[PDB]
Amino acid sequence: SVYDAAAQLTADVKKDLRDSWKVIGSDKKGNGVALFTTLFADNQETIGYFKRLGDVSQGMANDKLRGHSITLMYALQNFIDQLDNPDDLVCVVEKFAVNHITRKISAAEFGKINGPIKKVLASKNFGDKYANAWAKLVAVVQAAL
Amino acid sequence: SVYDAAAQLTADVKKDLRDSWKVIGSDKKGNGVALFTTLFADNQETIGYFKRLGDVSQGMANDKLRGHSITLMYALQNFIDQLDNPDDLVCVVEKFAVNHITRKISAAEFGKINGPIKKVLASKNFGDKYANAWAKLVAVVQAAL
Ligand code: HEM
Ligand code: HEM
Repeated sequence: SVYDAAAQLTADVKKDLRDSWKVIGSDKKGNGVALFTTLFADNQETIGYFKRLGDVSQGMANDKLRGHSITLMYALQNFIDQLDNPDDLVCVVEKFAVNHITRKISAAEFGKINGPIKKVLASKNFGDKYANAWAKLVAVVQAAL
Repeated sequence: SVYDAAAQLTADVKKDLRDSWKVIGSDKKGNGVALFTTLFADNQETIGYFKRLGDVSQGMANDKLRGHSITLMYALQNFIDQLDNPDDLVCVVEKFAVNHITRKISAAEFGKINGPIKKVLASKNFGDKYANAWAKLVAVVQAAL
């Protein structure tokens, strides 16, 4: 359950999420676009869900892709800001899941974002410890799908 | 059309938006719920779009309503952060409009949020000067609906 998954966010996991977000969230446009372009590069099968975005290979030059990428980063900002209160984190995650459930995005499908997150983290000198912390946060969302 | 509306965001307007957001955005849960519940209080008919939230009369205690209210504030955070780059502001506004267009929310309907914003600003001692600046930001979104 989402309530059980949220309880897995221990003290050090929360701390590692904040420390890495301080850097990653500093450039939402740049890191947001890097995150999603990596998703399409490593998992081309997911491109089908983004027909509305057009030619995603254009990257930053694609206004729709840039708009989506910047916006995605504010969902992550929301999650990080709610780490202090489990009740608020859960209600924001459930709210976030609504549209993804309607698009038939499964937990397994959503989990494909872990790879891209690990790579972006590594590009900023944040290793496995941080990738694992982020996988824990992603797992809270997966529990809601 | 959206670019034209964005042109109304003059230097002075952006300054008032940033200055008032420094306060309003410091308590996203509190002010987001105040904003949302005021919308329902002044325009009861808007509740028709929120059947999924359940018993909205519960206010803050309603987890779904609270989740939506907090999340709403990050869309505004996004807009405020993109004020200095029209190209980015426009793409984030158009991205934001997609789901609202699908919900058949007209520009006129969306404009009903102006009253609630004026009241929330006033509760923090921000006068008409600030309410007018916010109405101009809302107008950018209206141009995309
Ligand atoms: C860290 C992970 C992710 C975050 C933070 C995220 C965030 C968002 C946000 C904020 C929106 C806009 C609001 C909405 O329409 O729900 C959105 C839209 C969307 N997301 Fe997610 N998402 C993530 C991963 C994914 C994945 C892995 C898929 C599918 C494989 C997915 C598919 C979609 C689609 C198709 C849209 C609509 C795009 C459009 O037409 O503009 N998302 N997502
Ligand atoms: C400045 C004001 C507003 C902001 C910043 C805002 C923001 C948001 C955000 C970020 C979402 C989640 C993503 C999505 O599904 O699109 C959302 C959902 C929604 N918004 Fe807007 N919105 C605003 C005003 C309105 C108004 C005036 C209406 C209708 C009278 C409206 C109706 C909806 C509905 C029905 C949902 C889905 C709620 C749910 O089932 O969870 N929004 N809005």
